[PDB]
Formats: sequence, C-alpha cells, structure tokens
Amino acid sequence: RTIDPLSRKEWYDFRAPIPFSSKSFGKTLVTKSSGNRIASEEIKGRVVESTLADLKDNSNDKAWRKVKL
RNA sequence: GAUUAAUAGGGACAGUUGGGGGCAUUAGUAUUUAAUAGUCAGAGGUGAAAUUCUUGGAUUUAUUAAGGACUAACUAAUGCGAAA
Ligand SMILES: [Mg+2]
Ligand SMILES: [Mg+2]
Ligand SMILES: [Mg+2]
Repeated sequence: RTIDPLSRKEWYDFRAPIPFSSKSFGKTLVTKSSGNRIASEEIKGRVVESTLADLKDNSNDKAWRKVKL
C-alpha cells in the first residue's frame, strides 16, 4: 500500500429525529476540508435509507418499513 | 262510433353497472440523457467472441432535473364497445 485512499476522510454519526431513537444508527464518510471545501457543508443534502433499526424497543419486527432521512 | 294490448318494437321514468367514447386534470416506477457528489479499471455483449464504450473516468453508487413513451403486479374461460 501507498497512501490509503481514505487518508483524508472524516467520519460522522447519524442522529435520528423525534419519533426515533436518539442513539446514532449509522456512520458516514466525507473528505476533509480543503480551505475551499468546508467539511460540514458537503453533507448538507445527503440522504439516508434505513429500516426501523431506528426505534430501539419496537424495531425488531418491522424490517418492512424503510425511512429516508 | 277508438279490438287486444304480442315472454313484438319505440318512448318515459328509478336505483345501479362497465378497463365504451371526448375533453381537461394527475400520478408512477422504468428506459435514455444531464447535473451534483463518490470511487476506482474495466464495462458491454456472446456458445465463444469481435465491432463498440472507457483515466477527458466509463459501467457502478447516492440525490435531483430534462425529455418523450408506457400503465406492470393485482389481471381472471371476468367486464364494456357495432367492429376495429
Ligand atoms: Mg420524470
Ligand atoms: Mg411524463
Ligand atoms: Mg372487472
């Protein structure tokens, strides 16, 4: 290996809104700020496709409901 | 002084029924393309292959947008229309 391609990558934990569990569900990858590119702002519009893996108690039976965040 | 009133036909009317028609509306993924992000070396296609596309970054992934079509699944020895 020479220079792992993810060298510049920062990770972020997803947080779910009021109906769902406050606990993070997944994590996302983004490139570091370049002085033009602002790290936080490259993520303004991203879209998360999840089950209810997102409601701790009630989740396990509903794999049938997809939620976009 | 006007025959009945055809399980003849025309008309009226009443609750329906239909994927019948004409206008408007309106959705839905899909193909194709574009944009914005990603990532990389292969994608396609075939019996094998080769023409093609690919580092100017394809195929692939996410989110939108444009544009013409088309109405899946439910869908059937079911329906409507004179037939198409
Ligand atoms: Mg469209
Ligand atoms: Mg359309
Ligand atoms: Mg029917």
